[PDB]
This record gives sequence, C-alpha cells and structure tokens, in this order.
Amino acid sequence: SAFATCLLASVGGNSSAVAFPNQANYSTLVAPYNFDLLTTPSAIVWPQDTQQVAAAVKCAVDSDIKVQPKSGGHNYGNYGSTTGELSVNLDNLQHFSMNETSWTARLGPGNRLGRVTELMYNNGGRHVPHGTTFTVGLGGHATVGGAGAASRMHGLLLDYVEEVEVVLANSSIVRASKSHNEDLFFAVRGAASSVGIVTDFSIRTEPVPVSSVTYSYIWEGTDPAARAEVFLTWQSLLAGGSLPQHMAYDLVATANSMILGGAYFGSQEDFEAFNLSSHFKVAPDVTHIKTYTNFFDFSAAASAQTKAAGIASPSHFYAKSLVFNQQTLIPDDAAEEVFKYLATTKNGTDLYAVTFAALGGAVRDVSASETAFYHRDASYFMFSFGRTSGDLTDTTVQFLDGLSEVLTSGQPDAYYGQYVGNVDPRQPTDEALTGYYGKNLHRLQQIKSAVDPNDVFHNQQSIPPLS
Amino acid sequence: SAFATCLLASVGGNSSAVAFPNQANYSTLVAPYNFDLLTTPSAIVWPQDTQQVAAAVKCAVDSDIKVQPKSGGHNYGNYGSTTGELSVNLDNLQHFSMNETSWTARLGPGNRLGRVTELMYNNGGRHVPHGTTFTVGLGGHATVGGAGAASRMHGLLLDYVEEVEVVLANSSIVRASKSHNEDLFFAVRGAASSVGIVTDFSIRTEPVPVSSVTYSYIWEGTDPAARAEVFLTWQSLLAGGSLPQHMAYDLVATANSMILGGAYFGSQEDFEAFNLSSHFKVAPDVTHIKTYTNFFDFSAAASAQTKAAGIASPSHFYAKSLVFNQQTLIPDDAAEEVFKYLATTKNGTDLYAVTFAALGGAVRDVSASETAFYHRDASYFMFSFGRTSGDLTDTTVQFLDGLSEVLTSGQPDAYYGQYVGNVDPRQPTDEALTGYYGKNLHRLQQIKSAVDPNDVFHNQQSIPPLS
Ligand SMILES: *[C@@H]1O[C@H](CO)[C@@H](O[C@@H]2O[C@H](CO)[C@@H](O[C@H]3O[C@H](CO)[C@@H](O)[C@H](O[C@H]4O[C@H](CO)[C@@H](O)[C@H](O[C@H]5O[C@H](CO)[C@@H](O)[C@H](O)[C@@H]5O)[C@@H]4O)[C@@H]3O)[C@H](O)[C@H]2NC(C)=O)[C@H](O)[C@H]1NC(C)=O
Ligand SMILES: *[C@@H]1O[C@H](CO)[C@@H](O[C@@H]2O[C@H](CO)[C@@H](O[C@H]3O[C@H](CO[C@H]4O[C@H](CO)[C@@H](O)[C@H](O)[C@@H]4O)[C@@H](O)[C@H](O[C@H]4O[C@H](CO)[C@@H](O)[C@H](O)[C@@H]4O)[C@@H]3O)[C@H](O)[C@H]2NC(C)=O)[C@H](O)[C@H]1NC(C)=O
Ligand SMILES: Cc1cc2nc3c(=O)[nH]c(=O)nc-3n(C[C@H](O)[C@H](O)[C@H](O)COP(=O)(O)OP(=O)(O)OC[C@H]3O[C@@H](n4cnc5c(N)ncnc54)[C@H](O)[C@@H]3O)c2cc1C
Ligand SMILES: Cc1cc2nc3c(=O)[nH]c(=O)nc-3n(C[C@H](O)[C@H](O)[C@H](O)COP(=O)(O)OP(=O)(O)OC[C@H]3O[C@@H](n4cnc5c(N)ncnc54)[C@H](O)[C@@H]3O)c2cc1C
Ligand SMILES: *[C@@H]1O[C@H](CO)[C@@H](O[C@@H]2O[C@H](CO)[C@@H](O[C@H]3O[C@H](CO)[C@@H](O)[C@H](O[C@]4(O)O[C@H](CO)[C@@H](O)[C@H](O)[C@@H]4O)[C@@H]3O)[C@H](O)[C@H]2NC(C)=O)[C@H](O)[C@H]1NC(C)=O
Ligand SMILES: *[C@@H]1O[C@H](CO)[C@@H](O[C@@H]2O[C@H](CO)[C@@H](O[C@H]3O[C@H](CO)[C@@H](O)[C@H](O)[C@@H]3O)[C@H](O)[C@H]2NC(C)=O)[C@H](O)[C@H]1NC(C)=O
Ligand SMILES: *[C@@H]1O[C@H](CO)[C@@H](O[C@@H]2O[C@H](CO)[C@@H](O[C@H]3O[C@H](CO)[C@@H](O)[C@H](O)[C@@H]3O)[C@H](O)[C@H]2NC(C)=O)[C@H](O)[C@H]1NC(C)=O
Ligand SMILES: *[C@@H]1O[C@H](CO)[C@@H](O[C@@H]2O[C@H](CO)[C@@H](O[C@H]3O[C@H](CO)[C@@H](O)[C@H](O)[C@@H]3O)[C@H](O)[C@H]2NC(C)=O)[C@H](O)[C@H]1NC(C)=O
Ligand SMILES: *[C@@H]1O[C@H](CO)[C@@H](O)[C@H](O)[C@H]1NC(C)=O
Ligand SMILES: *[C@@H]1O[C@H](CO)[C@@H](O)[C@H](O)[C@H]1NC(C)=O
Ligand SMILES: *[C@@H]1O[C@H](CO)[C@@H](O)[C@H](O)[C@H]1NC(C)=O
Ligand SMILES: *[C@@H]1O[C@H](CO)[C@@H](O)[C@H](O)[C@H]1NC(C)=O
Repeated sequence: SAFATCLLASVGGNSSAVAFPNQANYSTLVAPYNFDLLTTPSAIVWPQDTQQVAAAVKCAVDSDIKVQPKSGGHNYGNYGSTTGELSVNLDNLQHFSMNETSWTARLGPGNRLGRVTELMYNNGGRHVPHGTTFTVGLGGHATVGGAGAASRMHGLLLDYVEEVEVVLANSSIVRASKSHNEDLFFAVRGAASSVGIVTDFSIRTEPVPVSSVTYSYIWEGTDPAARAEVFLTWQSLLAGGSLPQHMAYDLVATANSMILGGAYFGSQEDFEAFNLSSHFKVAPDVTHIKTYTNFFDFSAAASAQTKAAGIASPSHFYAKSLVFNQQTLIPDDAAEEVFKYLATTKNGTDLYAVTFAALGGAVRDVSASETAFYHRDASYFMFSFGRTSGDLTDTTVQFLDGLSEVLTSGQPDAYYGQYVGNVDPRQPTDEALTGYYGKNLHRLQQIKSAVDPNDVFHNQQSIPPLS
Repeated sequence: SAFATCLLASVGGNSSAVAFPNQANYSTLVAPYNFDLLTTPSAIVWPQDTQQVAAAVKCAVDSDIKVQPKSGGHNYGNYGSTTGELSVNLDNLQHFSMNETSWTARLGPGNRLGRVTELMYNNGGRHVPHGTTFTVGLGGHATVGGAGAASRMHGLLLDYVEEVEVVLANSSIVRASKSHNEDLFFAVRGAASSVGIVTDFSIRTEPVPVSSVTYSYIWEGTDPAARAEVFLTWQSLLAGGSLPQHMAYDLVATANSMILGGAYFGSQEDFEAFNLSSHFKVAPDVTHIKTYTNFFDFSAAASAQTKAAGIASPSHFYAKSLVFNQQTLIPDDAAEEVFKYLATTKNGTDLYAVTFAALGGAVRDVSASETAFYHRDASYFMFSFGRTSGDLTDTTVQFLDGLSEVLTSGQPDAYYGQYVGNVDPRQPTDEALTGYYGKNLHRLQQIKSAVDPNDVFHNQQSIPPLS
C-alpha cells in the first residue's frame, strides 16, 4: 500500500497502468512465456516514458523490493516477472526514429523484433542483425546478444548498439557508450538485466541485402547412424571454412528428421553453385530453395517458420543451451552416442528439437572482453527444447539434462558456455553464471557492485555483487 | 650405472658429452643463470644431432628420470637444469641454411639470437622479429614466443616458425606444422618446454628494414609523482592508438630515471617529425637518436646495451612479470602509490628496474587460440628485475611481490597475465600456470596427455596432464 500508492503516482494516476496481485486478470497480465514456471510479481507497472521508469524503480527501493524489467516476454525463466519483485513492463516505450544521414535509428525497449524489422526496412531499406522470432522484445534481446540470419555476416545486434539510456538502481538516468560510462556500457551489452533498465537504444544499421536465399534440405529417418553422418558432415563442413561467411547455417534435429537450413545473401545462382548438399554422403529427401528480394518478407517468413514448427509460442517446455568452439567440437564417436541417446531415451515430449546455429564470421570480429558477451570464438550454438502437451515432468528434464551430458561427453571436463538469452533455470546458480558470462563474470561483479550495490535488479541468475 | 652407461651410448661414447654430479667440471657445466635458484640435474648430455636427442630421452625414460632440454639458458628459474632431471644441452645443434628462393631458414635450437640475427642478414639481408638480447637461445625462445623490436610491425618470432622437428617423450621423432600434427604444433609455439624437444626449426624471414632509428629520452630524478606523471603519460600515450605501427615503445624505470626507449623503422626526419617527446608534460633531461642503416649493427648495439644495463646477465636476482590491456590499464590513483612504494620500500637490491614494453601492432593478427601464446590481446608487459650483491634475501623477494601488488591495486582481482619467457619460481604453481598459459591451460593439458602421458618433460611449473 505505501508501495501501491506511489506506484500509482509513478504512472501519474493512470490506474490502468499499474496492477496488483489481488485482482483477477493478474494471472493473465503477468503473461508467462513458460507455462510451468509461473510467477507472481509484487506489482506490475506500465511506465510511459523514462522518468516514469525512474520513478517506479524508486517505489520498489523505498519498500525494499527488487526489480526486473519486462520488454517482450521471452525469458524462459519468466524472470521479467520474478515473484515478489517489481515487474516493469516496457510495452509503452516503443519509440522509433531514423537518421537519414548516419543511418542510426533510435528505438525503445518495448519494440518487438517484428516491428523493428518493418520500420528499419520502410525507413530507408535498412536492417540489423538480430533473432528470427518476431515476438522477441528488443529490450531483452539487444542486451543479451541477439543472433540470427545476418550474424555470421554482420555480428550480434549488440555490436550495432552505439549508445543506451540506462535507468539505474538509485534512479539516476545516465547514458552509456564506448566513450562515456564505458564500464556500464560493457555490462549493458550482454548483461543489462542485472545493472539497470535500458530505456532507449541508439543502434547503427546496415543496408538490407538485395537477394536473400532461404534453403532447406531434409533427411527423414529415425536411424542414428544416418543422422550422425548428417551432423558430422555439417559440423565438419563448418569447421572447414569452405563455407561462405555471409551465409547463415542452421541444423535442426527433431524426433524423425534432420533439417539443414539457412540463408545465403547473394544470387540464388551462386548458392546452388556451392552445391551445398553435394558435400553430404547421402542426398536429402526434400529441397526447398526460395529467393526473396524484399528483405522484410525474408524475415517475416522465417519468423513465421519457427512459430509454425511449434518451438516459438508460450507453452509447457524446458530447454538448455551449449556453446561449442574449435577445441570443443563433438567427436565422431560422441556424435553416434548422441543420436543413439536421442532415439532411445524416454523424453516425455509432444515435440522436441535440437538446433545447431552456426556462429562464426563477423561475430568473431569483436573482443571476447569488449562486450559482456563472452562466446565470440564460438563455432556453433546448441539449443535444446522440449515441449510437453502436459505439464512438464521430471522425465523431460532428464531427457534434456542427459542430452547436454552426452553432447559434451566427448570432452566432458572442458569449458562449455551457455547463451544467456536461453536461460536454464534448472541448474545450480553457480554453474549458470559460469556458462552465461564465462571469464567476464568477474568484471561484471566489479560493475554490478559499483552501479547497484544492493541487488535492486535481481533474478535467479543475475550477477551478484562482490564480497 | 645403468643410466650412466646408456647415456654414454646415446652420445656414441664421447665421454665429454656426458657430465655427472660426481665430476668437478659439473657445477660450471650446469651454468646457472639465476644464482639463487641453483640446481643439480642428475646428468647433462650433449647430443650432436636429432638421433642423439631421441636416444638421450629414452635413457632418462628407461630409468624413470625426467627430462628438460637446455638451449640458451635464460630461464630465470634455471628450468633447463632442473634438479635430478636429465639436462639435454643442445649446444651442438647450431645448424643453419637459407633457401634463397623462399627466404625461409632452417636452424637448430642451439643458435643464440646473436648468431641468428647475423647469419640471416649475411645470407640475403633477412631478419625475423625476436628478443633484443643476443645470448638468448632460439630453443627456449621461439617456443615461449619471442618479442622484441620488430614485433608490433611483424609479429612474434613464432608467427614465422613454419615447420618443426620434435623428439616426443616416447623418443619418436616427428615433424609438425599448421597442416600436420597440428595439435602438437600449437603446443610447440607456446609451451614446447612441456611437450617435446625441438631439434630443428623452419623459420620464414622478412627482408631487413632499410632504416632503423634507435632513440631514447631520460628523466633523471627521484620524485615519485614526477615519475608517475612520466608513466601515466606513457600509459595514456600508447592507448591513444596515436603511435605508428612500425615503432617499438619501451619505458624503463630505475631508482632515478624514466628512460623512454624504442626503435623506429623509416627515416629519422619522420620520428622527429612525430615529436614523440612533445606529448609529454615535463620535457626530458636528455635525448639520443642514432640512425642505423645496417640492421645487424642496430640489433647488436641494442643487445649490447641491455647487457650494460646490468639486467641481462647471470646473477643473484629475482624477477616477475604481469600483462596489461585496455581493461586493467593502471589507474592514476594507484600508479602514484607504485612510485611512492619504489621510493620508500627497503628494496634490498643494488639495482632494480621495471620495463614496460608495448605490444599489439601485429601481435594481434593471431588469435590467442591459434598458438599456445594466449596473452595476444595485450597492450604492454611489465618485467620487474631486482639484482642483489650476494645472495637473494626475503627482503628483495618481498619487495617485488609488494611491488607486484601495488601495481595491481588498480583492480586487485582482474586477470593479470604473466609471460612464460620470464618465469617466476617463487609463487605457487597453480598461480603460475594460470598466469603463463591461461585460457589454453586446459587445451594444452589435453595435448600434454596425448603426447606425454607420463609427464617426461617436467619442470616446476610445466603443463600437467588431466585428472
Ligand atoms: C493508461 O495505461 C494504459 C496502458 O499503460 C494506456 O493504454 C495503452 O496505450 C495504448 C492506448 O490505447 C495502447 O496501444 C496499443 O494497443 C492497441 C490495441 O491493442 C494497438 O492496436 C496499438 O497499435 C497500433 O498503433 C501503434 C502506434 O502507436 C503501432 O506501433 C502499432 O503496431 C503494434 O501492433 C501490435 C498490437 O497487437 C503490437 O504487438 C506491436 O508490437 C506494435 O507495437 C499499431 O499501428 C498499440 O500498440 C496500449 O495497448 C495500451 N495498453 C494497455 C491498455 O495495457 C492508457 O492510454 C493510459 N491512459 C492514460 C495515459 O491516460
Ligand atoms: C547513482 O548511482 C550511480 C552509479 O553508482 C552513480 O554514478 C557514478 O557516480 C560516481 C561518483 O559520482 C562516478 O565515479 C567517478 O566520478 C567522478 C567522475 O570521473 C569520471 O569521468 C572522468 C573523465 O570525465 C574519468 O577519468 C573517470 O575514470 C570517471 O569515468 C570521478 O572524479 C570519481 O573519481 C574519484 O572517486 C573518489 C572520490 O569521488 C576517489 O576515491 C578517487 O580517487 C577519484 O578522485 C569517480 O571515478 C561514476 O562515473 C558514476 N557512474 C555512472 C554510471 O553514472 C551516481 O552518483 C548515483 N546517483 C545518486 C546517488 O544520486
Ligand atoms: C521463441 C524464441 C525464439 C528466440 N530466438 C532467438 C534467436 O534466434 N536468437 C537469439 O539471439 N535469441 C533468441 N531468443 C532469445 C531472446 O534473444 C532472449 O530470450 C531475450 O532475453 C528475450 O528478450 P525479451 O525482451 O523478449 O524477453 P524478456 O523476458 O522481456 O526479457 C529477458 C530478460 O531481459 C531483461 N530485460 C528486458 N528488457 C530489458 C531492458 N529494457 N533493460 C534491461 N534488461 C531488460 C529482463 O529483465 C529479463 O531478465 C528467442 C527467444 C524465444 C522465446
Ligand atoms: C636478458 C634476457 C632478455 C630477454 N629478452 C627477451 C625479449 O626481448 N623478448 C622475449 O620474447 N623474450 C626475452 N627473453 C626471454 C626468453 O625468451 C626466455 O627467458 C626463454 O625461456 C629463455 O630461452 P633459452 O632457450 O635461452 O633458455 P633455456 O633455459 O634453455 O630454455 C627456456 C625453457 O625452454 C625449454 N627449452 C629450451 N630449449 C628447448 C627446445 N629445443 N625444445 C623445447 N623446450 C626447450 C627449457 O627446458 C626451459 O624450460 C629474455 C631473457 C633474458 C634472460
Ligand atoms: C520423443 O519425442 C518425440 C517428439 O516429441 C515423440 O514422438 C512424438 O510425440 C508424441 C508421442 O506421444 C506424439 O504427440 C502427438 O501426436 C498427435 C499429433 O501428431 C497429437 O494429436 C497427440 O495429442 C493428443 O493425442 O492431442 C489431443 C488433441 O490435440 C489432446 O487432447 C492431447 O494433446 C492428446 O495427448 C500427441 O500430442 C507425436 O505425434 C510424435 N511424433 C513423432 C514424429 O514422433 C516420442 O514419443 C518421444 N519418445 C519417447 C517419449 O520415448
Ligand atoms: C665430444 O665432446 C663434445 C660433445 O658435445 C664436443 O665438444 C664441443 O666441440 C665444439 C665444436 O667442436 C666446441 O665449440 C666451440 O668452442 C669455442 C668456444 O669459444 C667456439 O668459439 C668455436 O666456434 C667452437 O665451435 C665446444 O667447445 C665443445 N663443447 C664441449 C661441451 O666440449 C666434441 O666435439 C666431441 N668430440 C667428438 C669426437 O665427438
Ligand atoms: C633502492 O634501489 C637502489 C638501486 O636499486 C639502491 O641503491 C643502490 O644501493 C647499492 C647499495 O646500497 C649501491 O651499490 C653499492 O654497493 C656495491 C656492492 O659492492 C659497491 O660496489 C658500491 O658501494 C655500490 O655503489 C648502488 O650504487 C645503488 N644504486 C643506485 C642506482 O642508487 C637503494 O639502496 C635501494 N633503496 C633501499 C634498499 O632502501
Ligand atoms: C609416440 O607418441 C606419439 C604421440 O603420442 C604417437 O603418434 C600419434 O599417433 C596417433 C595414432 O595414429 C595419432 O593420432 C591420430 O592419427 C590419425 C590422424 O588423425 C588417426 O587416423 C588416428 O585414429 C588418431 O586419431 C597422432 O597424430 C600421433 N601424434 C603425433 C604427434 O604424430 C606415436 O605413435 C608414438 N610412437 C610409438 C608409441 O612408438
Ligand atoms: C484488469 O482489472 C482491473 C480491475 O480489476 C480493470 O480496471 C482493468 O480494466 C482490467 N484489465 C483489462 C480489462 O484489460
Ligand atoms: C551437385 O552435386 C550432386 C550430388 O553430389 C551431383 O549430381 C553433381 O556434382 C551436382 N549436380 C549438378 C551439377 O547438377
Ligand atoms: C669435464 O669432464 C672431464 C673430467 O673433468 C674432462 O675429461 C672433460 O674433457 C671436461 N669437459 C668439459 C666440457 O669441461
Ligand atoms: C617539436 O616540438 C618542439 C616544441 O617546442 C619544437 O620546438 C620542435 O621544433 C618540434 N620539432 C622537433 C623535430 O623537435
């Protein structure tokens, strides 16, 4: 109530821009993305502008309550709605301006990737490297890393972040950039969730590609040996360097299929001239190759595609991540043991997928320690996702847990990272911060401690301050 | 007896190619570089060629004895003469030849840097980046990394080593390169000390620069703030990215002087043109700028100068290192305490010196994962030498340790790299390993277990196999 009364004041009266757990729509406003890890925030507030985020944050500090902003909602732990914390919903901070001269656009955190793409296209045929899912909010994406079709070509979205507006724990409003509050700006570019609320983004852009070529080779068949041949091929090609740099290169494995897919930027001619499927021992069953000029159509198509697969909507699920680089590639034996594992473990899923997103090229162009993002030298990501038509059961966890154990069990005591966009709230808090942040974890405790000594910005796997 | 007989065999009966501790020659054959960390190896063997290294190594292996090769001898611990281990003195492996066509040279490990410099110039006016001191042996140099005048313009020494010949701890003789036993080639170029004896190098060469421009600026005086000013201008001048690529940039500090050393590759007008001195506050008490057209003369004065410096000789001494970078660029507050500490701490020396030396330039055309050399994103090193009239005492140990700290008070807990060419045997071992190799400590620990499971090539701080 002391808290409930100024939180009304932060949003200048508007009773429809603030909401408390006693009401009945509260379950539905909290809008959980993971259907199993339901959370009850202490309140929810929809600030209008930056002073209102500053105000709301003090409201929580005055009543010893911790804070997590929610932009787009896609955190698998639902940390945007951390229970008994203030949930600052940024859906109104959706501003977008473009500079026809620098081509540096200026967006608010509540912009969802779909609207960032439509606007950067319409306002001067621009785009920027980012993820494929159009419902990903920008606030939580530019700040964790943001990889996608154009990443091997151009890098992480956060490489194109030039300046941010940060609201701090003590409610100050600062800017940050490579020239001004360097350290803060280091943490906001990979770990913003733990140091402040980013309420506006200066993001450089690229010009869109003239010809985007999607491609989708398939192999049906539940035979481990054939599947490990596909994988080992893909992994070995990638580790080749025979591949083009400006070519995205995914590989998704379901129960019953292997899906080499990706996008090449350049003419459909030259792609086929790479005869990409030749390099594989067995030929694929199906071959979808499409060439888009309109780049927003390429983007919305691929956003649509992941949604239709069933791995992009709020659901009952659990998922984990892994980073593999040159030193840590998966052995020939290990592969076989893997797909062997997949075929024969009860998994408990109405649908599962395992994605191998390639991740070299322009991503390597930035120092491991220049951003909070640590995995610059990574060769490919591994995201594992287990949907269940029922509630999640401890069956499905062990399936995915074991899937990580086997995937690394070709070198199990080495260093494997995790993407902090694909949080995994089913693992020891100590193990998490290590995979997420790796060696940057300590500099991050240095900064955390200095711009948020209490833990005002806190979640299950937030960065905790020094001792 | 068994061991001694086999070992006379390995050198084909030349009984003056084997030295045992019972002989009066012995103490001196060991030829200790540090006079405090003395040592007694359980034999010294002087092989003529590869076949005799390989046979020498098995003699040790068959008597459950461990092995270290000696080349130049510049290991501050005296690791080539480790106590109770076999010392494989490579003095007789000074083979040289230059292919005019490729200007690639094929040397043996015994070649000191002096002889290497000379023989390259003379056979086609070639050189190859390396340490300034001429008494350093190629053997334990091109394997730890090897940096001197032309590194920020051409790279480390090991960035020119093409192929190698290696005696593996099972006495097999194998070659290595980027496209052959690559897992080995990696470890040879960073911590050969740990994985084999190299008995032949294939180094590419550059042609010699037509004009070299040694220079120096001296700030006599003991005022610590006055000096600290000197340095913090020096730290700030390097980080500006203002300086040329083809130009080294030292800065040494003693009990009363701040010598700003370096070279420059080009004409004299220009180096003065640049007015290196200008950027500084108090102008320098003294200046020299000699121009060497002849490069060997240039290298040979440089080497010879370090000798007269007093540091680069066998002696009673102790000495340590630290790497630094944009992120731990020492702060102004502590930088003062440094010189106040230098000026105030009972240093127990008769001569002390603290060498900051630039890096980057081209040192960063090679990923830290591409050689066993991991501190490749460094801005500058620090070598702290501290000599003593007669035996070393705790007083002097502690002085450099304390100094080591008072440098680190900047961010006392950040990752501070040590340099493996400047070893430090008065710190705990876990401490060392992480300093020398860091990120790669693991990957080397793989390769070490593949090609030396029984840890035949061991020194007080050598890479170990996994557990
Ligand atoms: C009191 O508080 C409430 C909430 O804080 C205030 O109401 C909020 O603000 C506006 C006012 O109605 C609402 O606007 C959004 O919702 C509409 C209905 O769903 C959308 O149609 C609308 O979109 C259109 O206009 C935008 C231009 O501003 C444009 O960006 C839109 O594209 C959007 O499309 C979808 C919508 O499904 C969205 O997911 C996309 O990401 C994209 O942004 C489209 O052209 C607005 O997006 C807002 O919903 C509403 N929030 C509530 C009620 O919770 C109310 O005004 C305050 N009273 C005051 C201040 O006095
Ligand atoms: C809300 O929290 C914010 C985060 O905690 C607070 O902001 C931080 O405030 C501190 C203190 O104001 C800032 O620290 C520095 O402050 C000044 C500014 O120096 C800076 O700019 C210089 C050049 O422009 C650079 O050379 C510096 O490296 C630095 O970037 C400095 O004078 C300070 O140094 C002094 O610090 C103490 C005494 O203050 C001494 O021990 C030192 O020896 C030295 O004399 C600090 O380095 C910090 O920049 C700032 N950070 C951000 C992100 O805003 C904010 O105060 C707080 N708001 C409240 C409480 O209302
Ligand atoms: C279906 C799906 C597909 C995805 N695909 C990709 C992909 O291809 N590539 C990729 O890189 N990632 C991908 N992601 C992951 C996404 O990048 C991250 O999960 C990110 O955390 C989601 O951002 P959000 O704002 O939408 O989520 P949220 O839950 O709102 O935010 C996630 C975290 O960021 C914090 N945060 C939110 N807004 C701010 C802000 N303004 N300032 C500071 N902290 C803030 C929150 O507090 C929370 O801790 C995908 C996620 C999903 C659900
Ligand atoms: C005065 C001085 C100046 C220096 N200046 C520089 C400089 O400017 N730049 C720079 O980069 N370094 C410099 N060094 C460092 C030098 O590279 C290292 O100290 C190096 O380890 C010593 O080489 P060494 O072969 O002469 O001595 P050693 O003690 O014989 O060898 C050093 C280590 O390598 C091992 N080793 C030797 N030969 C072989 C071989 N053939 N195969 C495998 N392992 C082997 C030895 O076992 C030992 O542990 C300097 C050293 C000194 C003493
Ligand atoms: C390993 O994982 C794979 C993929 O998850 C499993 O095989 C797949 O999982 C399910 C096996 O039970 C099958 O699930 C769905 O089948 C049909 C659609 O094809 C679907 O209608 C079923 O749902 C209902 O029967 O649907 C109704 C109406 O929608 C609801 O009342 C409720 O959802 C019902 O339960 C069922 O959800 C799936 O078809 C199947 N596909 C393939 C290609 O294998 C393996 O079983 C897993 N291995 C294990 C568990 O050992
Ligand atoms: C048996 O003993 C030795 C085996 O290692 C070896 O002696 C070495 O001989 C080399 C060259 O013959 C000498 O090298 C150099 O000596 C002076 C010193 O200033 C240099 O200026 C010269 O250029 C010369 O090349 C070494 O002094 C010597 N080393 C040792 C340890 O004795 C013998 O050649 C071996 N003899 C046989 C028959 O095998
Ligand atoms: C801090 O370091 C200074 C240099 O590292 C040191 O000054 C040096 O002091 C020694 C001995 O006090 C002098 O050496 C003298 O001793 C030798 C030994 O035989 C004799 O031949 C001579 O008497 C010789 O001069 C050095 O000359 C002197 N060097 C310099 C540059 O000052 C300080 O003593 C140290 N401060 C302390 C320990 O508080
Ligand atoms: C002495 O030790 C040597 C290293 O420990 C060892 O050489 C190693 O031999 C293995 C076995 O072939 C090689 O490993 C790989 O060789 C090829 C190339 O990938 C594959 O076909 C194999 O299945 C295996 O994965 C190593 O490359 C090789 N190491 C080096 C440095 O050449 C010798 O065999 C040992 N000699 C003895 C015991 O007499
Ligand atoms: C949520 O409930 C409050 C009152 O409990 C109501 O005023 C508000 O309009 C509701 N949200 C809607 C209808 O979206
Ligand atoms: C592409 O590769 C296929 C499969 O290996 C093979 O038929 C041929 O080399 C290429 N196809 C063409 C040229 O039509
Ligand atoms: C030292 O060892 C023996 C005995 O002193 C002697 O014959 C030999 O020639 C000497 N060799 C060296 C290198 O001093
Ligand atoms: C460098 O700057 C000084 C500043 O007084 C000036 O006198 C001098 O002429 C400039 N050029 C050279 C080559 O010293």
